[PDB]
Formats: sequence, C-alpha cells, structure tokens
Amino acid sequence: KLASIDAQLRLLVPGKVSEDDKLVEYDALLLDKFLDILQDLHGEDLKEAVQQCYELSAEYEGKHDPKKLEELGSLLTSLDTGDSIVIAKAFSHMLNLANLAEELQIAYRRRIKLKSGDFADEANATTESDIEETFKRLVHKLNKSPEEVFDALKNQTVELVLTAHPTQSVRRSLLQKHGRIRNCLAQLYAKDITPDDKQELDEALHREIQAAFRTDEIRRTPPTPQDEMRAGMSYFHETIWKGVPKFLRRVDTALKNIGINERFPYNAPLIQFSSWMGGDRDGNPRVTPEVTRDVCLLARMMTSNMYFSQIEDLMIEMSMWRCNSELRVRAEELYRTARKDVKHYIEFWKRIPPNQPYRVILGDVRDKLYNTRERSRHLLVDGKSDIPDEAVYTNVEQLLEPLELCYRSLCDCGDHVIADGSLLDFLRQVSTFGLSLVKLDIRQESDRHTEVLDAITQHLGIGSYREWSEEKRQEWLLAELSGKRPLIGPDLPKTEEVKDCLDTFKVLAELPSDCFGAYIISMATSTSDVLAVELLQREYHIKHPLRVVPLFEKLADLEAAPAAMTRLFSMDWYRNRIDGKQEVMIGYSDSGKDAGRFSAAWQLYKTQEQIVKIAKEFGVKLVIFHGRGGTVGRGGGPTHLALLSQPPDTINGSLRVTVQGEVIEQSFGEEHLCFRTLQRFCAATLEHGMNPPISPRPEWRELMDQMAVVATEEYRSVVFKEPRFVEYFRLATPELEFGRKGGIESLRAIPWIFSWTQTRFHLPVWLGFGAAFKHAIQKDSKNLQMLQEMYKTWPFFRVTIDLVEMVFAKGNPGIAALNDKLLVSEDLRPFGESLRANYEETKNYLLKIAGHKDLLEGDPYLKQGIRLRDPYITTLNVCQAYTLKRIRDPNYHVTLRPHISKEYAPGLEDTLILTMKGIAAGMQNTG
Amino acid sequence: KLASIDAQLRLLVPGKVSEDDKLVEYDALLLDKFLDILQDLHGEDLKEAVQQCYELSAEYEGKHDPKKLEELGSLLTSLDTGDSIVIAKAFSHMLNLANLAEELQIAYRRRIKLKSGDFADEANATTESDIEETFKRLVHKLNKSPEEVFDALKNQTVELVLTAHPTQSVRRSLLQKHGRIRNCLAQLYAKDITPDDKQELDEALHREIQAAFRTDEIRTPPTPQDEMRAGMSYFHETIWKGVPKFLRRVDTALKNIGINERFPYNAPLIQFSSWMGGDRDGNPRVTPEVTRDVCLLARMMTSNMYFSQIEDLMIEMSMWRCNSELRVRAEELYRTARKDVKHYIEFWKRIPPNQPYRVILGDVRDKLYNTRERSRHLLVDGKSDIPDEAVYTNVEQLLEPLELCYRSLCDCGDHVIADGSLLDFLRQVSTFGLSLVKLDIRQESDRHTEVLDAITQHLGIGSYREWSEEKRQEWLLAELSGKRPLIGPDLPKTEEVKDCLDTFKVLAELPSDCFGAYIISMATSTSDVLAVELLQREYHIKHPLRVVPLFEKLADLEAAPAAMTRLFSMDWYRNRIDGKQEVMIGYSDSGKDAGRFSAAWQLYKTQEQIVKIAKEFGVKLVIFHGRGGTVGRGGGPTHLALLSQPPDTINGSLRVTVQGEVIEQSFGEEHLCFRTLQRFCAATLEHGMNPPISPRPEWRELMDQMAVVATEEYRSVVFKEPRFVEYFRLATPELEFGRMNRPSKGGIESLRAIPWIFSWTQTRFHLPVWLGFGAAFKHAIQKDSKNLQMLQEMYKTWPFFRVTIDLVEMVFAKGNPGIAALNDKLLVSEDLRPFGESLRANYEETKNYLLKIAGHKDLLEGDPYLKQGIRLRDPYITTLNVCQAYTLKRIRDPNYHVTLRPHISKEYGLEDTLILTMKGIAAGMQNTG
Repeated sequence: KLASIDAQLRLLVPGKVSEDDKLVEYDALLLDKFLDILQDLHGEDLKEAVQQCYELSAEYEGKHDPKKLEELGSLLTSLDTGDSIVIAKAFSHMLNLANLAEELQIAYRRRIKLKSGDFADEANATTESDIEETFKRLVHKLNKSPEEVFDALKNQTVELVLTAHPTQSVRRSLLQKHGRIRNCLAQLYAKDITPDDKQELDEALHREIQAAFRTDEIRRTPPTPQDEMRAGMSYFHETIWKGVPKFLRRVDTALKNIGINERFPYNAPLIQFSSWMGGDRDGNPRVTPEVTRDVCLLARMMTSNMYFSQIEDLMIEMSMWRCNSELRVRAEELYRTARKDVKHYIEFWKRIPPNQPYRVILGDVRDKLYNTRERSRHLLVDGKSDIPDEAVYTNVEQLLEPLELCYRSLCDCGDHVIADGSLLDFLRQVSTFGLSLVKLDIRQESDRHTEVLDAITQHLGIGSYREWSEEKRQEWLLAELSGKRPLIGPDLPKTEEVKDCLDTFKVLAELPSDCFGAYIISMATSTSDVLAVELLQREYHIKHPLRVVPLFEKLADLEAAPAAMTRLFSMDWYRNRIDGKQEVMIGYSDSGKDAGRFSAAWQLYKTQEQIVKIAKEFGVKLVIFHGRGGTVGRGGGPTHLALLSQPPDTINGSLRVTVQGEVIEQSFGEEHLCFRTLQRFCAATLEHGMNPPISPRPEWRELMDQMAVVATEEYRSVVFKEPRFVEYFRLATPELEFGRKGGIESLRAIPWIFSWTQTRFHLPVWLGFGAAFKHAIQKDSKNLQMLQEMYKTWPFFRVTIDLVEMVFAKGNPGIAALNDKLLVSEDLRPFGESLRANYEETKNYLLKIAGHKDLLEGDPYLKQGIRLRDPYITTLNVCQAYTLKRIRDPNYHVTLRPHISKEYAPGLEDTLILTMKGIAAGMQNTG
Repeated sequence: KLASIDAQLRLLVPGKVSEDDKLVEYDALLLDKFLDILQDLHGEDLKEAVQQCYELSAEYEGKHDPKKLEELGSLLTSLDTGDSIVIAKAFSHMLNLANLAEELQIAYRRRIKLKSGDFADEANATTESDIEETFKRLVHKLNKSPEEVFDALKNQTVELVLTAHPTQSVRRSLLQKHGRIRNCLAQLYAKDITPDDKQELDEALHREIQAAFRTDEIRTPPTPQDEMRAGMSYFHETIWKGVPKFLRRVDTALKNIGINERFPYNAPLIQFSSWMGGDRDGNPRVTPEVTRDVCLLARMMTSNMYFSQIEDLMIEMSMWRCNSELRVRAEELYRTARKDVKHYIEFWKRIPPNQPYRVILGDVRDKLYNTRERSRHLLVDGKSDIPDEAVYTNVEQLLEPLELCYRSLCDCGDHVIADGSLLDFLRQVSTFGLSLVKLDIRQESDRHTEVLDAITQHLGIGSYREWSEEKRQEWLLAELSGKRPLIGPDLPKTEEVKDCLDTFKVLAELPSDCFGAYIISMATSTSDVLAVELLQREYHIKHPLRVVPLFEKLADLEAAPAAMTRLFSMDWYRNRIDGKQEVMIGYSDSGKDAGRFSAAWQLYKTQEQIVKIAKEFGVKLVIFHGRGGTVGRGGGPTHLALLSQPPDTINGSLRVTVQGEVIEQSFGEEHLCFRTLQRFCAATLEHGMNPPISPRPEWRELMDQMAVVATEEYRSVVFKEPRFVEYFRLATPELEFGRMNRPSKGGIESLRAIPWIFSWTQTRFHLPVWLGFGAAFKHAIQKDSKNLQMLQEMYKTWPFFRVTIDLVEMVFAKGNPGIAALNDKLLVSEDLRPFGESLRANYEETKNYLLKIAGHKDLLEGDPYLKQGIRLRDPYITTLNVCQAYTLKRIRDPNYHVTLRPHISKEYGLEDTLILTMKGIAAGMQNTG
C-alpha cells in the first residue's frame, strides 16, 4: 500500500533523511489516500491508468529516456475527452496536495542553531536571521544602539502589493479545504497520538481530500474582475489578519530582548497591504470605472466585516468593571441614549448595562462597524444607501479613538497587562488595515493619457497634443496646472477609451482617499507623461490626488528616466505638489522582454543607483516600487537575501514590492510561512538601510557592461530579428490559446513568461546569459575567476544567478523537444533544436560560474520539492501537447480506448485549461 | 545546591542551549560532588575557602573587575603552606574534571547534517568530512573513480609520533580513574535511568572523583623509562582497540562507494612511533641504556597485549571445520604437544585436535608468552636463556598462523566469521607489529662533529671541526667507501663522545623493527647528514636508520635546499636512501629564532622548495612535522591544517608529532580517538588529490614584506633589548621550571623551545606565539590601506593563512593581560615595569589587528564551542595563576611577609605549591605555540 508508494517516491529524491524530513512520507500518504478516492469515485480501471501515467513519468524523470515520454504519450492520446478530463483533474489535484505537504515541511523544518555569518545564510529559511538576530547584528556588528534600531523600525514602512493570479484565482471554499487537509496531515504526525484519534484523523484526511477534488465545476464564464478580487482577498481571513499582530508581538519580544522596555507602538505604520485587483486596467478594458468602484466598496465591506466579526469576542473578554473617569462619562452618555430593544446579533442582544463599561463603549463600535459594512453592501447591490455618515466610520481615527480610550482606561486602573492582550492586537489590526484592508493602485498606460489630452486640445481648437514636442507638452501642461478655468466642457467629444479613462478620474474624485494608493503610468517615457496625469487629477478637483508613479519599461526608457526625473524635480509646481516624496516603479519582466533578463537586471541596478542620487541632490525621498519578475518576488528565504542585495540607499526605510499572484499561496497560505514572510520583509528592510551590500568593483561593472551589450544582442537577434521566431513561438507554445481566453513587443510580459513556462523551456529567463558568459570567458580566461568571485562575493550577482538556476531546475528541454515534434512544422525543427543547444550551453556556463556540478546543489531542500512535483507536471505537459495537437488539427485522430471511468458536453478546450492551470500551479514563479 | 553552581557557571558562558549542550551541567555536577568530598576530607572551612576562590575567580572572569583579582590575592596569600597545597591540588583536580567533561561533550555533540562545502567546514569537528564524505567528494567533485580512491588509500601511510608530556606524564592508574569518572558522568545522562541506578551511579561518581583526588603523592623526578611507560598508556585505554574500529569504518565507507572488498588487513595505513627514550637532544639523562630499556619495554608491552587477548579469541574460535592446510598443521602441533598443566587462565589442559583453530592459536599464545618473558628477563636480569625459535623475532612469524586461520575459515564457508575478531587481530598485528611504537633517535649535529673530531685528531690527520664544509664532505665520502674501520680500541673519549658512540652500539645490537629515524637536531649542512651515515656504517648496523635533518633557524631553513641538492647529487647517498628521504621541520624551534609569523611563512616556502628538488632528483620526500604547528592542534582544526599544506608535501605519507600536552584530548576518550585517526587518514588522502589553492603573487609579495618586518620586531625585543632576558626571568617562572625539571638552557637562543613557550603560557601572556604579527599587520596596512582587504581576502580564501591566524586567535582567547600585569607588579623591579607595559600595549594592538583581519568583533566568534570550553576552565586557571604569582614572590623575596590565617584544613612547602600550580596551569592551557 503505503510503503510501496514511499519506495517509488524515495527513488526520485535521494538525500540524508533525519527526523524532521517527512516530505516524501507526506506525499506518499496523500497520494495513497487520493488513489483510494479515485478508485472509489471513478473505478479501479481509472485508478490504475493514473498510477500508470505516474509511473511512466517518474521513470522518465529518472533516466530521461525519450521512449518513456512516447509511451506516456501513447497512453494519454488514446483517452477520450471524459477520461482526459479526469486524468488532468487528478494530476492537478496531486500537485496541490504536494504543494500543501511542502508547505508543512518548510514550516516545521529545523532552524540551524549556529549560523556562519556569511550573507548567503539569508537566502535559506533554515539559516536566515529572524527579527531579533537582525537587531543583534545591527547592535553588535554595526554599533547601532538599541534606541537607534528601535527608532528606525518605528519610522519604517513595508508595503506589499498583491497582484492577480495570472491563471487561477483559488476560491475561498477550496482554500479552506486545502488548509484542513494540511492540518489533518500535521496532526497525524503529532507525538503520542492514540490509535482511535489516528483512525479518525485518517478518515478526516480522506474526506477533505475528496471534498477538495470534487470542488471542480468548470464554469462557462471567465471570472469577473470583482470575483477575482474577492478570491484574491481570501488570504487575509486565512492568515494575514491574524498574522500581523502575531508578528508585531514578536517584535515586542525582540525589542525586549535587546533592552528596549516598551512595545512597538500600536499605530506605527510598519506593514501596509495594497492591491492592483480592479485597479490595473493597462491593456485591460474589462477593468472599468464601475469595476474600480466595486472593488473599493468590497474592500471596505470586508474590512468592516472582519472587525465586526471579532468585536463580540473582545466584548466578552472585556467584562471588567473598573474604568477611569473619561470612559465612565462616555459609557453613561451611550447608556442614556440607548435603545430599549432587541439587536439581532449573536451575542449581546439586550441592552448593555452600565456596570459593564467597556462593553458599552465596544457595543457602540459594533453598531458602527455593522452600519459601515451595510452601507457598502447597499452601495454595491442597490447603487446607493440612506445610511448617513454619522452612523458609520468614514475615517480610521473614529474607530481607533474608542479603542484607545479602552486602552488608557485599563492602563489607568492598573490593568496595563490586560490591555496588551486582544485589545492591543485589535488596535494593531486597525492601524494596519484601516478602513480598507488594501489600498488600490490605479494603473493605465501613458498613451491613453495622451489620447485624452489630444481630444481636449483639439476640441479647444488649439492644436493636437499628440503632435507636440516634449518641450511644448511640458509648457502647456504647466500653464494649465495653474489654469483659471476648467479644461473639459460638456460637449467634449469622447471615444469609448477616452470616456473610460476620464470616468476613472471621476471615481477617484468620488470615493474616499483611503481607498487608493498610487497612480501608476505604464509605458512611461517622459516628464510630460507624469504631468499629464497630474493635470487630469487637478481637472477633476480630486481633494487628495494620488501620487503619480512612472513605470519605465524598456531599456531606452530606463536610460531616459534620469533626465525625466531631474526635469520633474526642477519644476516648482511639481516639487510643491509631491512634498519631498516620489515613487518610481521598475518592472523586471517588462525590461527583460525588451532586452533579455541579464541586461535588464544590470540596467535596473544602475538606473536605481542613478535615481537615488538624483533624488538626494533634490532633497526628495525616493521609493522604488518593485514590479514583478525580480529576485525580490521569489518568496521564501531567497527574498531575504534579494532584499539585502539592493543597491545602497534604494530602500531607505520604505519598501514597496509586488507579491505576485503565483507566489501568494507559498508566502501566506500556511500560518508559519505567513509569519516568516512578514518577518523577512521587515528584517531585511531594516537591515539594509544600516548595512548596504558591497558596491561592485570597477572591473566588475566594466565586465557587466560588456556582458550586457552581448546578452542584449543575442536576445534581440533571436526574439526580434529572426523573421520566423514569432511563427516558431506560436507553434511551440500554447501562447495563442492562452490569449483567446505587432509581435513580441506588443505581447505583454505575463503571457510571454507564462507561455514558455508551460513548455518547461523558460526561454525568457535565460536567453542572453549564454552569450554573455561565453564571450566574457573567451575574451579573457581570467574572467571565469572574476565571475566566480562575483558569484561568491557580490550579493546582486549571487541572487541574479540563483534565480536563473532555480528556473533551470524547473526546466526540461525534453518537453520542448516533444512539442517541436508534435506541433512545429518540419522546416522549423532545426531552429527549435538550436534553441535547445543554447539552453544546454547556457546552463552549463551558469553551473561553472556557480561552482556546481548539478543544479541547485546549493539548496537541496528546494531541489527536493521541485523534483517531487516533476512527474505530475510532466504528465500534464504531455496531456497538453496532444490536446493542442487535436485542437489545432481537426484531422488528427488516434484510436481511442473504450471509456475507462465510471461515475455513481466538456471538450478539448476544458482539458487544455486544466493542464494549463495545473502546470502553472506546479511551476509557481519563474521570470 | 547544584542549581546555584549551574547559575554561576551559566553566567560565564551565554550561548544558545539545545539538548546536546550539557557541558555547563556536567561541570556543575562535578564541582558540586568535589566540593562534598573536600568538605569530607578536609572540613567545611576548607571547602568554603575553595568555594570562595572559585566564586571570586568566576566573578573576575565575568566582568574583569581588578578588585576581584585583589580579593582573590588577599585570600590566597594569607594561606599557610598546608592550606596552599590543598587549594592548588583542588584547583588542579577541577581542571582535570572539566577536561573530562569537555571530552564527553565533544564526543556527543551533534554533527551538522548539511555541510556548506567550504574548506572552513574542515576546521570544526561538527562539520568536518568523515572518511566516507571524503571518498564521495573525491569521486563526485574531483572525478576520481572509486578504484582510484581505494588504490591511493591502500598505498597511503599515516605515522603519528608521540612525544613526552612537557610537564606531567599521567600514570596509568590515574588515567583509568579519569576514564571511570567520564563514564559515570555519561551514564548519569543515559536515556531512561531508574532512580536507584541514578543514586548508585551518583555514589560511584563521588567515589571515583575522591580516588583520583587522593592519588597525589608528591621526591625524585620520573625516570625516562617510567615516563615512556606512562606515555604508552593510551594504547591500552583506546588506541589498541581504536585502530580496528576505524579500519572497519573504512570497510564500511568503501562498501558505500561501491568497492566490494575490505581494506587489506596488512596495508600499513597507520603507524605509531615515539621519541620517549630516543630523544637525547640537550638531554644527557637519555643514555644508551635508557634507549635499550624502552625498546625492550615496547616489545614486552606489545607481546603482552597480544597475549592478553589471545585467550578470548581462542574461546570464540571453537569451530571444528578447517581446511587441509590447517588440519595438517594442527595435527603436527598436537603430536608434539605437552601432556601437562600450562599455568594460563583459560586453556590449561592439552587442547584436543577437534578444536583445530585453538591448537594453532595455542601455539601462538606460547610464543607470545615467551616473547614477552624474554624481553622481561633482558630488562631485569641483563640477559635470557630463551632461544630465538621459542619467540617471535619478526612480525611475519606472528601473522602467518593468523592468516592460516583466516584462509581456513574462508575455505570452509565461514568468511563472515573470519572478518570478526580474527580480522581485528590481524589488523592490530599489522599496525603495531612486534613493537607498537618504533623509536626515533635524536641528537644534535654538534655532537657528531665532536665525535668525528676526536677521531680525526687521534688519527693524526687534523681536526674535523676546523675543516670547511667541502673538506668535510670529501673526507666523509672517502671513509664511507673506506676499507678499514675508523675507530681503534685506544681512541680517547670524553663522556659525551662515549655516550654518542655507545648509542650507535645499541642501534647495531637491537632489532631494526624497534627503530625509526635518526633525527639530527640543529642540522645545517650536507656533512651533518653524512656524519651520521658514517657512524652507522662504522658500527656495521645491518639496517641503518634513515637520517633526517631538522633545520631549525631561519638561516638553516634557507640553506636547506642547497644541502638537500648536494646530498641528492652524491651517488653514495642516492644509493643509500633508495628513492626516499625524510626531512623534519620544527615550528616552535623556528619561531623562537624569527618570530612565529615569519617561521610559518618560511616553512611554507621551504617545503615548496624541497618538494621541487625531490621531484627533480626522483626522490620521494616525507616532511616530518615537529611540534608547534597548526597540524599539532588536535581536534577539527587539525583537519583543515593538514588540508592547508602546500601542494605535494604529503603525497601519500604523513608524519606528524602528537605533542604530549595534546595526547589526552586526541586519544583519551574513545570517540575522540576514533575521530583523530579518521581526520589524519581522510585529510592525508584528500590532499594528494585536492591541494589547496596556491597563493596569488600579490599575496606572496606581501607575505615576504610582512616577514621582514615581523622578524625585525621579534628580534629587536627578544635578542637586541639588553634587558629582555632579565625581564623574562622576573616576569615568568622560567628559572623555577629549570631548577625543578629535560634540562632547559647564552640567552634565549640557547634556551630550548619548550621552556620558552611554556614560561609565557604560564603568565597567560603568550608572547612567543603573537610577537611580530602586530608590526607585520600595521606596517602592511599603513603602507597601503588596500592591504587590509587583501589580508581579509587571504583569511577568507587561503587555507594556510586562515589556519595560521586561527591558531593565534585561540592563543589570545587563552590570554589575560591582567595576569601578566599582576606578575609585573609583584615580581618585576620598578625600572623594568615600563618594558612590561609596552609589551602589553603590543599585545593589545596585535590582537586588534588580528581581529580586524579575521572579521571578528570578539575572540573566537568563529568558534563558539571552543570559546565555551576555554571560558569554563578560566576560573580554575586564574586561581592557580594568582596562587603561583604570590608563591613566586615568597620564594624569591625574603623581605615579603603577610599575616597568615590559622590553618584551615583538617583531615582524618612553597616549592611543592609552585609545582602543583605550574602543572595545573599547563593542564588547563594545553597546546598553544
């Protein structure tokens, strides 16, 4: 049964099993129970077919014999649509189980007691510094006083911006099933388990696996953006909402342990969450002003609902009858004006007596939270509400105030100790999540603002903004930014795009400012791009204009950014507007699509240095907002070192980073990982501003510059100049099929990365590194040693290589070869072959530079997790390849096996969507 | 209370206590029991005094408040002779207990599961590569086949040469008490202990601690024969059994890399040797008779050890199935068999022929017994009627019947049984032979010159001593092919000359398997080596010992390459050495001449240069490592030290000194013994296939520049300051070490390296180890600020530099300039105090540059387990340093009076206290330079 499955799994991953290494055991137990379920639901025959696919794939992952892929292919292409769907569902579900098991292993893996002190320790969760160890290094090694460390942390802000799962927003219900599977699993391994508890936990585990597997409706319609946002907010309930105060309490403990005798102030804004879900409309016209309004109200509804749903518990605890005057007076006020009758609440449904004074205060907070929640709900569903302003909270201060009053009163009556329990936790939740637990960024591309302004200029009869030079655009924008009359009259002609863009500003002017964060400009190139958005916000008389944040994407745009920023910072109107602060966004995957990932990485390092210097010179504080695709978006320990690798002064007390949708599950799904994620963000941010990495040696810059010219040239000659690259890309990847659910340049970065990730080839991540390495080594043999010294000694270089190496570990060029054979026409097959030759050569240079014989010999726990997933992913790759063939070629047919599954009109496109989601869930983050 | 003692001890060593860290607990429990014993034996009052000394010292080691040293001084200087002795005995004893506890902690400390692969992992026992990990790295990272690894190990030799404890050879009896204390302690922490077992182990622990404490007789120095026998105790305690346990681990590791045979039982992978009774350099008590006696003692012990385990093997070898070959031999022995009682413990009647293996092994036992008794009669009576064919005279004769037993088992289907105790016994025989240590002789070059000068002058042909090096060579080569003997019966001989000649006579008379190398101390020249070769020829020694120069001073090291080249160019010599040469280096020796920094670097270069010269002449070179190097540290640091050696300087043959003050740590506890053998074997194997990086040219250049400056600073202080010697005699117990004995001392230059290192170790100042590093670092950094980074990169990246700094850093951690200051104040005359002060200023500056180069804020932040061990011993050593300081004042200064407390101890001068403090301080400091 179990032992035999353990046996097969163990062959896949040799390693040195101590007591805390249970990952293979976990996976065996889950696969075993899932196979019983499949047999039950679908029959022994189907179960055996799954087992056979698994076996062939595991054998292929052993020796990589192409024959095993062919057999696997023969089996899978012989299945009818019904059986295909069951098999893709099965293998997708096994990937999710394996991920949950891995999360449990990471959570309980033992910490290394004596850390070597090298920066490399910060790349691995077993060795990284926790917040206290970070405090102690800063005190003992950098000679900071405890007070200086405390004071910097109090002024620090970490902002985490959640973006949508590129493929599969996981619904709340299923998430909760996944959590209970993970728990049953952990409890099965609890010390001293009685046999009956074990028997019952076992049957509970079986049941939860099945419930999750059978949560599988294939819903005709794409998910609406409102549903995608709500799905994307599920992690707050599952872990983050409680996780924040647990981490802030660990900060209190750590402070205490370095001799600071106060708690971290409950209202220091150390942690802030934001979102792009319903705010980013770049290249996405489904994101309408109505969508943006709805996700603001949803965020407000959920936030007030989360406070409301925990206030009764706090009321129960706050039974104390000793209070100070201030609160006594307020309680007697509320008590006198108090309703004689039933409130339809679970717990305190009769009038609260005045000898329960804290309950009287908190009872009023509950009524306000309830009304705040209901208003938002009526605004969403009915389009408005008769609930008035003084019945709800419109600012966070109104909510904090009575809580602070409870706190002071307890402190004044001798009960400080009690105040620092749930009350303190609640205060911290209010201060972190406010009235909208995420602030929403708006994003739209620069050309849309140009178009809007052009419609205005031409209607005014003064010419065409689009025809104007950069100087003229600046001049006219600054004149109108101090203009005395509005720009927009009621008969301005508006195309649908122009209207859609203006109406977004209208929503911004109408909704409360605490709903919003930054206004990000995609494809920004110039000063005027930023002033353009400033003028539209001024025209709509927005009381608190959103800060305007350019996103410079292409290499050329990155090179022009410094002069653009310098010109902004020189303009009095703008300096006055921004009040000493500017945020700029970089997009790793964006820049990498333009120039190759190697050159984007190096150019982004340089551009950040240059912008930081320009900000200093102008006395402006700069925040760099990290978009997706960087070493800082990996999650887990690698994020810790990535943060510490940043160029000096680029953090300076304020971190803003994207948490990519495909990473959210690993970062925040399990509560220990959620805690350790918050911790490494806060610790690294703190450390970096007081302990910058080494700046590179001049020889290293020069070689980096030389390598970038070559990397870019290789990347661009393959991707942009080879006239048949596009055609090869459309055949070898599922790119076209993903898109229906101006070349690569007008293809967006997520489909670019995603399409090549699906085939296990990952061209967007590594292409260009090979030529860079080879050219450097061949120009001068000494460069091999220089590169190895950079890997060992230069944190930027180290993390940049490690991310590529992880992506190689998820790669398998045999999958791409099978796709070439099935999908690509014969005359392009040599092209596909030469790319595979570049992959191999590039991987081998990287290995040589890293000093590794094998992929990830640095990080065997990460390699182990990747290897355990591989057979499942491989089965899905093969299923997908033959599915694409059938879909593309209505005359491709094979003899079909009699239907295998029992029960007791889905098509090919349904099977495809299942493979694509499962493969993406197994690959998680790459480029 | 136990808990209160735990509390005090815990304050001394903050750290991050997981379950395997019990060292503080062990020390508390031992101190608590020893205190009960003191109260019992000597009264509550004396117990309270000891406690109070301990408390004051522990507080002082916490915050280093001078006030605590003063109070400790006031208390100790108020004690009479009788109480002083009890106190010094008490604190010495506690140091031994602490060392035993630390051993147990190192033995059970958890291994790190995932090693980073950096060479720095090989400096630490928790991270170093075991023999299998070593095999795997060679296979998977250096692309050796399993067969190539197996073949290199089969041809490898590791030879460990045991030297005398410089201060206190520990007697067998006490050693065994220490072992039992260590076991009681381990068993008290066994998982699932019943309360009665715990109560009984407790009482056993108490009893052993007392037995060891009361083994404390204080008149005569120990004879060199008794020192050798003391020095051999570790074979019985651990090494005898440890060797086959390690060789069986090699079998297991081989199997795990796909080699399906055992390591051959007769591959000479491990060899032990000795200097005890063989080294007479500066020591006229080591006579020819001494040397003869230690050879016979080694023979007696070895045959006794085989004898004392043969009956056990006979009992097991009950099997009745044997092959023809053994059957025939058994029936032979059975027919010629004695009808009557043998006075043995087990097989006292005639052995029947259906027990064939017993018949074979019965005859081996008789031979072993006779071999042992011959040696004993030769020692006690001066000769023996026991004839040659009644005993084993060659090891082959003992192997043969054991091999026959092995084959017969294999042939009858019992290979598996053969590979049990029989295999272990075969390995013991192959490793220890008929003399478990081979003895090196050592004598200084000038003695040979003196002997040959007597000969030339008696012959009327002039004076060898006056002759130039060229003329010496010419005459030596003529006589090395001479046709008549040199020495006539009327040669006039001074006692020294006679003593040196008669040593050669002992070498000619005894079996050659008793001996290893003839080491020449103070070697400088080709003729020095030929001189010894001529004397061996003159005595017609059938198997002459190989002649091994020890080049000591810097100038001698610089002249070594030309000396070796000349030797290797001479046909007579090439023919004599048959493709092999051994050369010795002495780290402490060279460091006394030129400062340790320059000696280290010069020794790196000289080894490189001699290796190259050997290759050119097609000679295999062995470098014999004398005391004081990073390779003499023991424990993990030894592993990285060995790997740090210049390329090709091991080449399959390691020969290193195991210093007497390190033997207890290396071999006393069976797990450490096993690990010691393992790291010597693993590192030696690895190095020949995986040399460290060779240094960058910039690094060599800076090393050269730094050496010039280091040597200059070391020599201006030690040799050019006209009052350094007078200061040294006041600030250290150097003179008293002399007049309470080897002999010890023409200034520092004629002072021997051990008394030099020892004297400054005693004051916790350690000048010999660090002096010169300071000027080297400062000059480098001030000449170019960039050198700081270069030096840090060398530390991080160049194993030689890393290990060289780590040893100095360990020594600073054992230092305390408060103790040296106290000695200055008590013992040094006022006009020399500024000198002492300026040395303390150099100490501080040198420490800080070292810390900066190593990237450490605090001493040993690299190695917290080592720091912890040193810190827990400090309070005991400090109490002894203070006691010693005031004792030396009283001994030296008839003016000094203090009011003495009424006698404290019950039951039921000064020189004795001093010897106790000197030995206890040395036992707590262990190895430094």
